[PDB]
Amino acid sequence: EQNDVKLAPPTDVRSGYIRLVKNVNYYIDSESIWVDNQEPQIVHFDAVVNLDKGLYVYPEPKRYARSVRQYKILNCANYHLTQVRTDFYDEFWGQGLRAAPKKQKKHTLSLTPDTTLYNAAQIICANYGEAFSVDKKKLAAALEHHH
Ligand SMILES: [Cl-]
Repeated sequence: EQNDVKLAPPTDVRSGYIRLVKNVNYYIDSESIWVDNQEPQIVHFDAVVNLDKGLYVYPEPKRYARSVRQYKILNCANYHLTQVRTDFYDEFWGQGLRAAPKKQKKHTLSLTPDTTLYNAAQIICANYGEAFSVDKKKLAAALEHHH
């Protein structure tokens, strides 16, 4: 029975992180974006959640996470998004000491016009489609201008 810690997730955005959804502390880590030259159209990236409350997910019963890092793979051909791994971090922005549930299950899904990340994914793939590389500066401005 741990007490419930309320956090002050920073409203200031750390450089390199791009807000994915309007007024939500959910970001794409721009340094994570990668596409293999043998599998074009498949974008690998990490999404990062800054928490409002601490998550007690460490061996040490009193330590809590402040953020979540989710490794994902977006297929711009079919708009299938695969969730590969979820890790918990004790600092904001998916940094610091990590804790993870052991041996995790990958899970794919199809982004429909009524899906959450459909808007973001559409912006990511459109940006990627112009050069078969992501322009991080254009992506930030695209996601910012949409919001
Ligand atoms: Cl910064």
